[PDB]
Amino acid sequence: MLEKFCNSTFWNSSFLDSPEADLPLCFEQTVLVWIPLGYLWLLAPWQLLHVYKSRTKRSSTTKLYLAKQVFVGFLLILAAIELALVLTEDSGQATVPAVRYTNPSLYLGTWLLVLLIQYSRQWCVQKNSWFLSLFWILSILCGTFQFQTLIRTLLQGDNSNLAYSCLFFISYGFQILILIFSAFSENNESSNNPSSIASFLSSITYSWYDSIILKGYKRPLTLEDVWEVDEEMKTKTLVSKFETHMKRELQKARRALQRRQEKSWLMKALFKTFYMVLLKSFLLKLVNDIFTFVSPQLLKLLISFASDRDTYLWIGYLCAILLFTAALIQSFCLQCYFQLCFKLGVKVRTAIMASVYKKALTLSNLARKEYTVGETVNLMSVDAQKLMDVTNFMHMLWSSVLQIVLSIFFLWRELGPSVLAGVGVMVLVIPINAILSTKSKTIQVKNMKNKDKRLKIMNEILSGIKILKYFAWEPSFRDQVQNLRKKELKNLLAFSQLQCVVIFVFQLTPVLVSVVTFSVYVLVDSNNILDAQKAFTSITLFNILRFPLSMLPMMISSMLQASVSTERLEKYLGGDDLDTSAIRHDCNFDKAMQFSEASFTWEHDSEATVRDVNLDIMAGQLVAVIGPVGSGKSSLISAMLGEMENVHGHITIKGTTAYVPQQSWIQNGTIKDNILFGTEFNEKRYQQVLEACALLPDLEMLPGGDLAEIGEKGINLSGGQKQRISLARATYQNLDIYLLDDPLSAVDAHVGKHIFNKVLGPNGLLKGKTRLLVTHSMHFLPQVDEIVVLGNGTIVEKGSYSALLAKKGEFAKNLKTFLKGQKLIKKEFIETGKVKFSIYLEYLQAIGLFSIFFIILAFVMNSVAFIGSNLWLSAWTSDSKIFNSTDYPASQRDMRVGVYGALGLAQGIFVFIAHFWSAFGFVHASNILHKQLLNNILRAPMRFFDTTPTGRIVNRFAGDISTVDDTLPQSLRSWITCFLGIISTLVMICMATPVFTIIVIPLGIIYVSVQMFYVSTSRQLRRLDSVTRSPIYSHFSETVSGLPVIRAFEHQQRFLKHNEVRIDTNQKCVFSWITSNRWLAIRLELVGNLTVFFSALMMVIYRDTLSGDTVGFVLSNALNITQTLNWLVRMTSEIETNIVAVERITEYTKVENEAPWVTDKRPPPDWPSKGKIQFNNYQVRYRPELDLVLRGITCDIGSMEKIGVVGRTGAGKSSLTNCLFRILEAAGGQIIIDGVDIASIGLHDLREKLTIIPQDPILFSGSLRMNLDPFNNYSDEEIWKALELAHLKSFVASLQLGLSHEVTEAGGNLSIGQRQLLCLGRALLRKSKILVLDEATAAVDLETDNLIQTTIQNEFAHCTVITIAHRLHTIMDSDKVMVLDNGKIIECGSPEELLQIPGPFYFMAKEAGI
Ligand SMILES: Nc1ncnc2c1ncn2[C@@H]1O[C@H](COP(=O)(O)OP(=O)(O)OP(=O)(O)O)[C@@H](O)[C@H]1O
Ligand SMILES: Nc1ncnc2c1ncn2[C@@H]1O[C@H](COP(=O)(O)OP(=O)(O)O)[C@@H](O)[C@H]1O
Ligand SMILES: [Mg+2]
Repeated sequence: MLEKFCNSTFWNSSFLDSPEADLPLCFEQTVLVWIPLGYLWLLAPWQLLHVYKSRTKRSSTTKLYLAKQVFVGFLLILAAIELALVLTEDSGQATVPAVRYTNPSLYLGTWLLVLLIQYSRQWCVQKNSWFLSLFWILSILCGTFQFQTLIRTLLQGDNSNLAYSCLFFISYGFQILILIFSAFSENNESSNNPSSIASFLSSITYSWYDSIILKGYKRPLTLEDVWEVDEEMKTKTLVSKFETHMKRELQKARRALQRRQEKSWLMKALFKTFYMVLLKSFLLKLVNDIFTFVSPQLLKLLISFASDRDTYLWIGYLCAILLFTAALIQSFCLQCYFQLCFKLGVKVRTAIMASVYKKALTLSNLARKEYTVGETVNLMSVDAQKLMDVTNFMHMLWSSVLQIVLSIFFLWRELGPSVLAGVGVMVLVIPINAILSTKSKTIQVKNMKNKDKRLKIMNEILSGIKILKYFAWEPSFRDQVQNLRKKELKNLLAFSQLQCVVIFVFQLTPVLVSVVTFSVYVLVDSNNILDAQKAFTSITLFNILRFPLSMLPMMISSMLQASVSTERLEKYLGGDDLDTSAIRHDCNFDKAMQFSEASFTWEHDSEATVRDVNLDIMAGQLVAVIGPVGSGKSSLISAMLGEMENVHGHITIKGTTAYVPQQSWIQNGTIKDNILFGTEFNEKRYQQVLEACALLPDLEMLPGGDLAEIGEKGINLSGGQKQRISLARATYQNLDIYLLDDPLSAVDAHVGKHIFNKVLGPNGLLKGKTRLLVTHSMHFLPQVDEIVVLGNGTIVEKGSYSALLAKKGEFAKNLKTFLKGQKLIKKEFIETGKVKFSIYLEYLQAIGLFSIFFIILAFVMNSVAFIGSNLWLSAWTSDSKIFNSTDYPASQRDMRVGVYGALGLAQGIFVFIAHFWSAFGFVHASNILHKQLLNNILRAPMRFFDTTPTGRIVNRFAGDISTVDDTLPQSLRSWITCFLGIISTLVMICMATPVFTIIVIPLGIIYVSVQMFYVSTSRQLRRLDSVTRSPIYSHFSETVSGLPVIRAFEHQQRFLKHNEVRIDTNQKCVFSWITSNRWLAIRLELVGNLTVFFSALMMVIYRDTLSGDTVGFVLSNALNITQTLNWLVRMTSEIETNIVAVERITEYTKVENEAPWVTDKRPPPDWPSKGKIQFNNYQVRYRPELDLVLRGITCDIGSMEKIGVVGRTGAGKSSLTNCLFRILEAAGGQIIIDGVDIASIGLHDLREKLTIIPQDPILFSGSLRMNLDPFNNYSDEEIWKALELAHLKSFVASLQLGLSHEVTEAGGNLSIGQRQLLCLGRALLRKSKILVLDEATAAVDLETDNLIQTTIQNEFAHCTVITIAHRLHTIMDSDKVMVLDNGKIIECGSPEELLQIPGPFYFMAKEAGI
């Protein structure tokens, strides 16, 4: 076409048929100089404009940058002179073909652009992008063909082409130099991470990750030695991006449901929000797949060259290079694809793991009755994680099937219509695989549903634990948690067995089709025999389809888990949120709040707890609502906050709100943080609140004073202390409306007077702010501006103090009845060196040592079958040479195929059995870990719980113990299979050759060397993964713990930031993991392809003698052992990582323990008979690193002596009771009860004969029956008697589903008043001779307090009672009274005597008001 262009031809095929074959010279300067050149022009404007569109800040002129420009500049002048040389020496009479014109001119106009693109590239963040960098490689490789041909003409004989030839070398020569300066070097001061700053050629070999790995080897990594993830995927960006799509999809589904009602969206949302990252991988999968069939063909071209002799070295060496470059690009394309999916995996496990938290804030109370802090954790940890694993294998759906057909395509060359039956079995898998899937999903959904029921009934155990220690309920809860565990393993095992059948069928399809296809070929059309060449020629790679079908069986397994996990996220994120419509949050209102005939019900179909409410409060007032227990006080406050759901009414409020919940909620951290609540610190106001609210005395004894770390849910403080913090927090915030729901019940009388006048009084801090109040004590009624007596959700009366008492009624009689050591939580201790081998042995011991032997036996006894199969082919391929077409019989040689078929099945069964003992072996093993950890974490001393947040423990039961169930058991199977793959392959070679197997020796070291170099960097990026995951659950529980407080101050936006930051601290340590895994594949596969290429060259250089099948035997095996070793160094680093999970689970199995529950010494059956209690200078210390909280207490209590104790807040009143139950060890002294030592006997020989009513009411989810008797050892008839005494029958009777009611977490259903009475109900059942009362009247009215008091002094006449109290009203009745301060008992005697003598009790008496 262009022969005239150069006075030559395109390509004379005669040239390429010679041994010393050369590409045509004109050909090169026509297309080989166009292909790279068309690259720039055809694409440069896009890149050139692309960067300028996103113009960034100016660029610092780097030292290296000029080197790039000047060298390219040389290419401009270099190409320039030759153009002049064309016209300077060949312009007159010299025939000048167009090539002499275009060759420099096009380059001259091209290199000029290179300057600009290389210049404009400065302003971009990435200094050496893919575009320019690929040009050099695409040019140098293409330009290489020119280099060689110039040598040939030049070397064989000098010519006149030095004018252009010599110059060309320099032009090409710099290109090599430019690449090194350009494609590799990277440097800049920005972004605090190489991830975004690395030359393209160095960003596909992950050379920029060398820094982390080298750090790991020299020392253990740390949370500060990993770079924060790039802004492309930062939780803030993801949530904002994902949400806008989720909202639209949710609406469409929401409007969709309207159609069905009057008579399935999540997976859509995720796809619609990740267009590119899915599409980009897809187009990057086909390229990988294409190169999957380039390599095998190249091997065939090599064998043909090897077997043949007349072939030229030209086709020989050239094939070897392509065997390297073709595979080399495959590694870059593949790994560049995996790291493009896992990113999508860790990028969808943050949208879900963040959206789940967000929805937790806005879920209506109705929905939260279903989910819990426990269930949502499972949704956050396991379900989200299972939704990240699918992305790894998400693309096998169509990639595999495409490979199958393409593999079939090659095989249909040999076979015609016979293969129709062959595909018949391959399609007979589809319905078999379908039925199992259906029977596999229904068994999966049961597992998750039963996994939640475990955490829910166990998260509550951790939250309320002191109860479990007080009453010996560990056996009961220890006996029903496993009962839920068994209900799961019975299901996980079944789901594991089904994974054996699916695995079995796929490992049997390839061999089954082989047998059937041959039979049909003989059945119908036997006119041709194929000369037995079907043995290996048609089956040389017929089994290549195994790898496709070897990754699938576990792939489908993952998709069922994802298909089920994503079904729950839908149910969660779809939960209806609370409605603020009924609460008209106006801004300009004459009054403060308007109740316009409102009526609110807790749940949809129920009687409203607020009925016909109609009330108005002026812009400044002090309203003090009052009434009987369970009358709607707290609900009315919650109604305004929007928690309740309105029916037939509306509410209006002007301004903001402040809330003080009845059940005080305290965050974790310093006191300052709790009071500040995130607002700017102001010293001036801070001192006012601390002084105004009686906190200074409380700050004295706390170790660190102000900065004294407070324990989750306020373990340190107790009652009065907690309430002061809650009250101060609202006062400091300085809002408009204050809603105080019983804020000062816990505190004593003297403090309460101080609190009211200074803080809430008419001249207090809240002088002008409106302030609703809910008081159970009639003390402050005279000072109230208005009162609202409400009973059963109705305003029975409403008037000022004087106005109400004027009318004779309940209120009139209501009054008449009245008249450094500061740090607790410590950082997780992460093992540094390496997983001690004792951990592996422990896990292996859990598995049956009988089973492991058989499991290994089956696999090794499997591989032998695999060895025989291939060995059979070798003994079968030789048949053709000895026999002939006519001499080969059929009746006697059908055994050859028969053996292969039967032998093929033997391998299929043999692996199936191995996978089966695995299920029993592993499931049982996972059972003995949980049964040990749970049986030990229920015996740790209270000390362990106080310091360790609930986040740590709950994590080891969802995040980790799940790994031992799903991931670790699977990996331990792959490793065994790979290892026996190595042994099988080595035996094959060993038989073939005596001592040439020694090739393994160098290769083994090269692989073992790198593996040992990399494990110590992936292991330390897995402990960090599970060590920075604990705070997520810790914080999440803290949020849901007290929700109403947050929504009262509208501080939601700040809380999002925390969880939005904690996740970013956990992504940083998991994204850096997957990259740390890709870096292994590249810098390992490169060693693989290099080994094959080195063998390939070695083969050709000795082609003269070495020849025959040996070339195929060595290349095929050299390309096989290098595969498994690659597939065995990754797996052996996968068990070495995942086994970290077992290390953490084993960590808590070895924590300290309390004294044995039951010891050899058994107290006499009727040990507690009288009630003697003797204290002998007892000393107590909460933690070893603290001073004696109780200092040398000595006292005695007579039999049946009604005894009470009084003292200042935090004077050991509560601690003294915690000593009887041996919750703390005897630091000094001793105690004897009924003449029996307490430290001598076991804990459960004691705590079953003592009763205590903790100040805090803790309840467990489920029916009231369990919360009153979890042992289930008590009849129902006696329960009613027990409840009746506690004056709780009336409320229970009203509940239609009374006895078998349902109780949410921590008794959310029941008011704090009812919880205390119910918690007192437990005490009635035991009827033990000893009964401790701990502020049981804090959350009860006076009349009800008398009623319960009446029983305790009437129906309990044969049991010593130690009543700890703050109010004195219920202490004069006690026979004796004790006064203790600073852990020192002061007074002891009857109330009358202490009053006669002036002293500490006397002033307490006078100040008490009596
Ligand atoms: N979160 C809840 N879910 C369902 N029912 C609830 C809830 N909170 C309270 N109730 C029901 O409302 C009634 C209690 O009313 P409310 O919670 O307003 O009492 P309260 O002011 O806390 O009482 P008290 O003064 O006795 O402490 C009882 O029927 C209780 O079962
Ligand atoms: N979880 C805890 N860990 C360590 N010390 C505690 C804890 N709880 C309370 N204390 C100590 O108890 C003392 C006050 O006694 P306390 O238990 O508050 O009696 P009461 O609760 O009846 O007021 C404080 O000095 C405090 O240091
Ligand atoms: Mg209440």
